[PDB]
Amino acid sequence: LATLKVIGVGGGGNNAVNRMIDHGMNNVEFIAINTDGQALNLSKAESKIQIGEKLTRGLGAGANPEIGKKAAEESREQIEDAIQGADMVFVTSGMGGGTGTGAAPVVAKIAKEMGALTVGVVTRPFSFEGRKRQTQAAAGVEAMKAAVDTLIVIPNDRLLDIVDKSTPMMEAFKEADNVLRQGVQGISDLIAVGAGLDFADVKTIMSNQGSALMGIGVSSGENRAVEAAKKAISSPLLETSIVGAQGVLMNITGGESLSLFEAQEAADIVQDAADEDVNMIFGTVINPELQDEIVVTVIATGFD
Ligand SMILES: Nc1nc2c(ncn2[C@@H]2O[C@H](COP(=O)(O)OP(=O)(O)O)[C@@H](O)[C@H]2O)c(=O)[nH]1
Repeated sequence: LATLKVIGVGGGGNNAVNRMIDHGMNNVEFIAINTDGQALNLSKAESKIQIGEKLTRGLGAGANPEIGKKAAEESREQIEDAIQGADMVFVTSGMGGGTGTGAAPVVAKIAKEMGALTVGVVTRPFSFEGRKRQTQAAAGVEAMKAAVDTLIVIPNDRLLDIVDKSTPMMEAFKEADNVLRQGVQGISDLIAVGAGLDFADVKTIMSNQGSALMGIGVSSGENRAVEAAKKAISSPLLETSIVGAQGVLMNITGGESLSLFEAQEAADIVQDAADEDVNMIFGTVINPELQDEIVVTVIATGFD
């Protein structure tokens, strides 16, 4: 086994967790974290932790990371016992808020302290949200880098091209929750069901690496594997030059038709796009609910 815990920190972070529940992830345990008592109620997670009750009285962090920072420090023990037993902890949050920007780095440090492989999956706010949010988020990012083994950062502006253009600003973060689900699912599924690798290989590629890029490719057809890999390494989601990688993790999820030769033909594509001296590790995830559709996920770490 491997105990995989996903911890949502903040408003958007918890919205992502709900989205993961409704999507039907099962290899993972979900924790909700917020200084907002009301929004925490709306968490579909099995475990909810109110933080900083004596400091904020359950009313939200008012968009100041500093408040979120001590709120988590004040409730360290409750965080500590939630993270308990986890071989690996995902911290997912939106950067630029209060509870998220401030507390998530704390949640990450505690988890990494306890000896869990700690991966952060976060977003940069939209550009239109303003300079304050931007700066607050940049500080939020950097804080996380020092608190996690591996940080995945997804700018919301990079999703703006795949937003409908017929979308209210209320629904504007439904693509962020989606990618956050994919970010977590792509890795977690590799550990649980994946063949061809195992948890110890993932710890090697991911411990103390720093920033990581993620790319996803979906395809079906005669040479579906190659096309799916080709989409993943040319995905919009990353600043494209994965070539800087000193580590690559690959998830090829498919149906029962998915063969080894197909996997390899897709693994070769990714390897040719990265440094020749890259430590590549990849695995096969079987989802029988798929017939011909294949999903390739690459996480490039170790840079730089
Ligand atoms: N994934 C996701 N991100 C969000 C959502 N709402 C807001 N965000 C992003 O997260 C940032 C604010 O985080 P939020 O959770 O709302 O604030 P906090 O609870 O005080 O930490 C904003 O700048 C948004 O870019 C959401 O529902 N889902």
